[PDB]
Amino acid sequence: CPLMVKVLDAVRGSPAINVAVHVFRKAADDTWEPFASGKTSESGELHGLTTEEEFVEGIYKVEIDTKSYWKALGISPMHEHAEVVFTANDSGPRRYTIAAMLSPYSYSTTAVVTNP
Amino acid sequence: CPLMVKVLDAVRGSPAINVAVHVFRKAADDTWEPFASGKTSESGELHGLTTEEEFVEGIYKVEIDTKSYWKALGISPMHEHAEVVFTANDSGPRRYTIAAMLSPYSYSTTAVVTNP
Amino acid sequence: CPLMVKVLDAVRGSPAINVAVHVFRKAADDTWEPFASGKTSESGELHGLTTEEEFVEGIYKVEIDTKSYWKALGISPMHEHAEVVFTANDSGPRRYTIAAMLSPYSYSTTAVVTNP
Amino acid sequence: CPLMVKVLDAVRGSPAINVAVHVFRKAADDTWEPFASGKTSESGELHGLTTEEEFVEGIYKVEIDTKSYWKALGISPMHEHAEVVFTANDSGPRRYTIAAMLSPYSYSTTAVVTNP
Ligand SMILES: [Cl-]
Ligand SMILES: [Cl-]
Ligand SMILES: [Cl-]
Repeated sequence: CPLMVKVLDAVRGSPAINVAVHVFRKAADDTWEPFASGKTSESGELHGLTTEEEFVEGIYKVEIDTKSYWKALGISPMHEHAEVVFTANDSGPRRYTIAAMLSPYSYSTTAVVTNP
Repeated sequence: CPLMVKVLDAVRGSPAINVAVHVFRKAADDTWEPFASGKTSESGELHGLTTEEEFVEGIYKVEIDTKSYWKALGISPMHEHAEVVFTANDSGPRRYTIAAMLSPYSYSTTAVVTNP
Repeated sequence: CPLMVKVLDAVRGSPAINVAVHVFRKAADDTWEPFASGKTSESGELHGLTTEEEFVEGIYKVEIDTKSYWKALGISPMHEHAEVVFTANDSGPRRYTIAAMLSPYSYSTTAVVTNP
Repeated sequence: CPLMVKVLDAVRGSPAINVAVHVFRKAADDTWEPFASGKTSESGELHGLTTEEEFVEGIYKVEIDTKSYWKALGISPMHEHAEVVFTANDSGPRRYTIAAMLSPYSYSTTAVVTNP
């Protein structure tokens, strides 16, 4: 798992389950290329997005569909989505966890990078 | 003053000074239209971005150039920027403050909406 | 004004209004001695806790009664309070702003330190 | 485990390793009873603090010795230690992860609470 995304709900104190996540990589021409996507599990985790070979140095974007999440819980949110854009592997290979904590008016995101 | 941005550096314990901020509004196009921009002052605040007459209902994106801020201090941060996408004024006009807290591997962004 | 506290509610996108804040200073017997207290205003801000004369070097604790706040809004909170413990004035007098972002299962507290 | 603590470093974007963590439970004589302690692992995680049988309803404090952690990394921090205080098991038994992200001037803490 070179790349893992974790999503948490700060209103209920729970993993955010069945949240849609899209990942893109910036391509040579400044456009965003589709790279991976999925839905978070019961633990709020999305694994199996990429291989060590496919996950090269670059700029990556993680788009989180927060609005559908809230609406499915009966909340009409102010935040439309979250977009986290980061540089990877520029110092050589690392495992990355992109975590996001959601509220209807806020998010926080953290990156944890560890060396294999 | 309908839109303000306030930015704090949580690792150095200081306002984040001279940080570039861009604001976009979603067009019927579905395209992000440039709307306003400026730099944070010595207190980490950016006022005067827009006027009541220009800040109509819609979907807005605030992008804070955190990468340039950290690089100017010598630091290679994780993220290219901090951002928030929100719906504005859709139940009458409000004052919006976007509050951002920054570290090199994490950020939070919060929309604070008042009357007053 | 050497110590200020600013409190934001990240779930409702509002200042946290009428929240009790208590400040302690560690005494020479390692007990937390009561030092100052107040309630946040309509803007989420608490000014006037202490004077330059009374705010000497030491270790201080700021405790924000987040439990009573969430309870008043009909929200079950996790924490009894949000807190920061910091060393103050240990190399010259500074102005300290404690910035707290709140949600029912998450908080952040940041010491913002600035000069004369 | 009914209780896990995870500690992260926001400056380095890494788990915070060999961080001292003490857990207390508020007693009837409203003193803090020592309850458990340990040091975070290489993943920043501290497991095995308690058992289901011992982890009764109550008010708990998680104290994190952030000062010694920063000092070992050659930083003399303004933040002295974190004290995360919460009610546990008051809606019946749950599993708790208390996560904290550290800077020399700030911290952010989240609780994830799940029902097994
Ligand atoms: Cl981002
Ligand atoms: Cl904060
Ligand atoms: Cl606490």
